Amino acid sequence: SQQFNVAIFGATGAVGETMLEVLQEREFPVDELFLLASERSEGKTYRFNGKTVRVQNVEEFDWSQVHIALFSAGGELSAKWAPIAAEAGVVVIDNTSHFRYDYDIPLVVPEVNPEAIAEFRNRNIIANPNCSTIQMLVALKPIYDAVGIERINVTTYQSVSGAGKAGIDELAGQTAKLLNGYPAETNTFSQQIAFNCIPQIDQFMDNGYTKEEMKMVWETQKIFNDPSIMVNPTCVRVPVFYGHAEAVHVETRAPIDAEQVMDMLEQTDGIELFRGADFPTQVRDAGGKDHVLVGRVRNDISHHSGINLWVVADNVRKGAATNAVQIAELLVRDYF
Amino acid sequence: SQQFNVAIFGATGAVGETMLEVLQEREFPVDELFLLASERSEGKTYRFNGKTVRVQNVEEFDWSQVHIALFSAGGELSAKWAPIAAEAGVVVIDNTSHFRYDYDIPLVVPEVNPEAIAEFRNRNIIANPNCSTIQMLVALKPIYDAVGIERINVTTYQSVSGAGKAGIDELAGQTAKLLNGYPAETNTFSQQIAFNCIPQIDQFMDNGYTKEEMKMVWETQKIFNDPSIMVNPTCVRVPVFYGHAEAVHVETRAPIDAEQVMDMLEQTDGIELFRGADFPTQVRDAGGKDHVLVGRVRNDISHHSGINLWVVADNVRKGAATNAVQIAELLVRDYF
Repeated sequence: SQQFNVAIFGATGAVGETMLEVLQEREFPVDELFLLASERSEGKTYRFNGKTVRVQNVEEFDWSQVHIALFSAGGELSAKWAPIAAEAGVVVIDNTSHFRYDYDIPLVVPEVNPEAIAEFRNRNIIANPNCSTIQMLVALKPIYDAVGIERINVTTYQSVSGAGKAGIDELAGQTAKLLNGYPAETNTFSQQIAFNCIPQIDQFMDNGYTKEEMKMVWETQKIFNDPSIMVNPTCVRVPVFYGHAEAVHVETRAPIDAEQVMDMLEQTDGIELFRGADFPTQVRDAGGKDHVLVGRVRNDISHHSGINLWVVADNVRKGAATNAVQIAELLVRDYF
Repeated sequence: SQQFNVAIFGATGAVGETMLEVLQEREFPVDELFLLASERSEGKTYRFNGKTVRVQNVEEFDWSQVHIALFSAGGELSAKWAPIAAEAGVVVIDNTSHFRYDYDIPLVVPEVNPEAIAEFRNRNIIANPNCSTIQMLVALKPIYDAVGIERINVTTYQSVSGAGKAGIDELAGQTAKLLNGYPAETNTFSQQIAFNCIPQIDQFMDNGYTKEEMKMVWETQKIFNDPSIMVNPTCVRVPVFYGHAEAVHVETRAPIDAEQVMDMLEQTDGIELFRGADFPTQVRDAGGKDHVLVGRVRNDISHHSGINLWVVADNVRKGAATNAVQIAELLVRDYF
């Protein structure tokens, strides 16, 4: 019956809005909820547990009112405001990339490295990993534990909702213009997205990979705490609204059969396994779900010790909001 | 200036219509062109080299009128009609999967194994390979010749046109209905395709891979004439109309840098290499092209001798009709 004051910073964004919904759905022990944003968003209303909560300016907010803050207002605002909330004694769970690679801040997937949460005392900050990494690592954890992983080839099928509402509107807007004869203009993306696949998520790096691809690499090795897992991504934007899917081709360190992995995955909490000719898809199975979906599990015929799988999740939920709320749950349970 | 009589069986399908256009565009030495189909689709006319050509019933066709036949009417009709055309002295180039794995029938990519065409004399039949395989092998051939290839990881981004006009109608259909509030009806694919990705093309095999996936394995091995090249595909249907893309992660037998592979490909005819922050996509670069497009060429950071690339082509053109017309060119040049 111990209750906590909770702030959500970025309350008017898809993830901030979903964090509220997930807090409500998972019946988090909240005494008071504060909703924070910039000045323009100030005065907007949302319902939490039956009561209207008003969005207030972060500039005017007294951080001492709060035990835990869930941040999802973009990297700039997290860099600016997280140290301030943390200085005030608030534990920040940060859904941006900003603190992920900072040497002493933990990067947590609760199904994977929940021990790392203990390192919240270093800076009063816990980093929430990238959506693609979260879902891949949840699916691969059982395999990693049983037999180890030497190398991951992964290609992604990423929805436009990763580029926020500017991406969603570009998809829906381009698609209507094209269908009704009008030309489609590009702004959020460098090429047309409607009825197209763009093999670029974020800017390029010196090595040919993009930042999104480089994030799956670095965040994987940090989270598994293993600088010897090799990760080889190609990240692609696809004309899908919500959910990300991944084709994962892994090389294990010891041999294991698809039947064993399927049994493990089925027994692991947070994983829904689809067998045989059934498999999850973004539109059909992923939308609105808090867990990770897998199918197409099979032995790699090209390698002595390989496993192939197909991984799907809702990138706004498990890929962000829900992962953060799950960190919060374990934080209050074991540290408060 | 020697001219040949050419038949197209399956003249009213997208590939058969494209075969006609390609024969014209490439100025193939045709004397008479015959267009063949069923009884239902007949009396229809097409323009070819400024002449009007009438579609006739295959059942009533005298095959002795023709030197070469291009087949794209489906596997069942090829099994029926190809042996008939062959016994009459016609050389059949078959764009179906039916004959591709017959030991006595050559499976040909003219950029890759042009010498196999000689095997046409076994049964008067040459097989045209799968579209996804064609574009992959054109891209990998120069790498294969330089340093060899031990293993390929590939995942595909495959357009609905791979499923004929039924697939196109289903995509254009569902997309319209959903943007106007009506539910999606799935009549063709195993799941909704509009705004979705489906990690299944063709029937599931007992090893867990789909037939499309096994084609990429077996046809690659046959065409490179190498049972030791390991191929690991995941084939995914995407909400795109024309062109196939592939994310290709190859392991070479000797180290090679991305700078050398890029130089080779750019110097290879039939390949358009995209450097830097430029890359080909389906909608923007693939549609209407007869060649293979590649970008994102970069060293694989996860492996000592790995190269990653992005490969795109028009599946109806270089992935079908164009490849078939290129076989026919070498056939008349070197064997007639």
